[PDB]
Amino acid sequence: ASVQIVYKAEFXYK
Amino acid sequence: ASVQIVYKAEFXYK
Repeated sequence: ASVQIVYKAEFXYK
Repeated sequence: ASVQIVYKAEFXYK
């Protein structure tokens, strides 16, 4: 598990 | 359709 960051615009650990 | 970029570490239009 680790930090996840997404860009979709939308822009955010699992 | 939108550009999608993910960072989780590794880093990639739908």
